[PDB]
Amino acid sequence: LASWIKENIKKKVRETPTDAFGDISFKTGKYVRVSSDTSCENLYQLMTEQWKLRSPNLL
Repeated sequence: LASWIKENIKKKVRETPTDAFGDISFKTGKYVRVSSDTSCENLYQLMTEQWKLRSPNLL
């Protein structure tokens, strides 16, 4: 699961792979370290796959 995140997401001036973060609590909340240079549809696939949210009605 999160190995896909560690593959796709990247640490970034040398594009290295990321750290593949998880969830927190201090209920709960999730968190992912991405870089500023990530692809758009890659970001959509990550968001709607791993987090897996429904279609929102308004932003």
